[PDB]
Amino acid sequence: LLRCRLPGGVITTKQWQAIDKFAGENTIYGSIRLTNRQTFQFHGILPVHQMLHSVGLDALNDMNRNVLCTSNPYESQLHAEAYEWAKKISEHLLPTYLPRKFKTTVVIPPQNDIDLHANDMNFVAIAENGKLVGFNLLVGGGLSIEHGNKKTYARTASEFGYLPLEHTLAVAEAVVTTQRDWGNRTDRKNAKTKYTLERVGVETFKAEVERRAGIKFEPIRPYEFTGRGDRIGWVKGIDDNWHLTLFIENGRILDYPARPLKTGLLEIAKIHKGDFRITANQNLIIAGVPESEKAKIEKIAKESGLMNAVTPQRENSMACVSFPTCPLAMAEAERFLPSFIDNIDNLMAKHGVSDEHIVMRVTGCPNGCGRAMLAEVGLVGKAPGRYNLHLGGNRIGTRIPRMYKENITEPEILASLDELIGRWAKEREAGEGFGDFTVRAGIIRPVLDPARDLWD
Ligand code: SRM
Ligand code: SF4
Ligand SMILES: [K+]
Repeated sequence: LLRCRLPGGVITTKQWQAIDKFAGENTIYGSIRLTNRQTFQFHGILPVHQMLHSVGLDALNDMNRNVLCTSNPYESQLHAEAYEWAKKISEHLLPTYLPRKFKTTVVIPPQNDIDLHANDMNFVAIAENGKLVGFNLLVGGGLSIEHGNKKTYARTASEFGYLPLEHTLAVAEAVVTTQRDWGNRTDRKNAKTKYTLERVGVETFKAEVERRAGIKFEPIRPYEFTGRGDRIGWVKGIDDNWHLTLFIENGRILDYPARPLKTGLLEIAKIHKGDFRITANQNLIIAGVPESEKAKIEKIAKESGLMNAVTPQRENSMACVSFPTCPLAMAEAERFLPSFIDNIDNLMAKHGVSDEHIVMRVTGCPNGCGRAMLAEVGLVGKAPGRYNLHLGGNRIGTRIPRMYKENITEPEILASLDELIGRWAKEREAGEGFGDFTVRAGIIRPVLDPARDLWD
């Protein structure tokens, strides 16, 4: 169980070659697993740190987790600055004992690929003339719950206000320390920032942060999100550069018969001029490809099976690791997803909505690593082959889905979705997402204030 610290998911080809060798020669599984926090994991290590240190990498007493940063912004020029900040915040937070783990992100609107609402502290980038001027601060998200425990809940992050770029580190430090001091001491299931906020009140927490940071928050600056998915395929970057995002099912990199994904990426790493970017959706970006090099890269990716076409549905689906390695797993997630989506693909076709997508996620237990508590349709593992079915989130990930059915099997889940997708296909307004539709049509009540109305 080794996971590397890699702010913003940026990894060089020199580092990639080193981790590729290790994975193949020194682990039981022989795979590289991309995580939804923009980093990677080895499974079944039979020296790991010596290998990491040799290529300038380190593995994380420390309660901090990998700092995320939007991987492929529409305004491509903004990535460099945003990434510099994610790296500075990461280094700033490097070892104070936090009550529970603390998660941070740097977001570039209109993309919410990093799923800000699942994190403790989020810096939403505000730019003026292609340059960052400051950040809107949102605090308090977290998705972990305990089955049947109405004292636990998934919570979205709350807006605090805007801060100029110069106050970033002082503000980051103030949020961390306030949480460290005010976090619950008796209980660990109630130590997370989301619980502290609900206990003391957002304004109380905000006031202490301003006091500690020595600033006063300005009113929030306008921002909107349009989606959370990756931009699969080729997109034009800045200058004569291009970015190729490869869809990797479950982020599982291994050589399969007829699809040598691992060898393919190694061959690309050997000729690639730039670096790679691991996304929050468990995919990989071959970044900074000069136009002249496009054909060489695509040839390898094509031959290796890395560019095999899948439906928009599959591109917007996700699952956590779960079995066989997770010791806390209740139901299959990663190993269940491929065939489950084969079934969903058929239902979408049956109803004439094959070009559409529903943000669908499977998490193996309520800890919520697969981020099902921010999905339009979320499945939460309860027992072998059984899940709680949640409905009602939205495409952008700003609403928690309420439990619709409890402890049901795949056939029961499919039967319910066949009916609902059928209704959505016929009764939806123009451009209306599935989650919003279930709420509008009265199929499920929305969750308007999680700490108080998540549980029926
Ligand atoms: C690999 C990954 C899932 C994936 O398929 O991508 C994952 C895998 C594990 N997570 Fe996580 N978590 C992953 C993202 C998250 C997320 C989502 C996110 O951060 O974007 C969450 C939900 C958001 C949240 O924290 O509220 C999440 C909430 C947890 C929790 C519940 C924490 C809590 O506040 O209660 C645990 C259990 C714990 O810490 O006690 C945990 C525990 C674990 C462990 C380490 C199990 C353990 O403690 O022994 C899992 C290892 C499985 C394995 O064999 O590899 N993981 N986990 C993600 C690794 C990210 C990373 O590089 O750090
Ligand atoms: S949600 Fe549960 S089963 Fe899935 S990786 Fe996290 S801890 Fe393991
Ligand atoms: K993926």
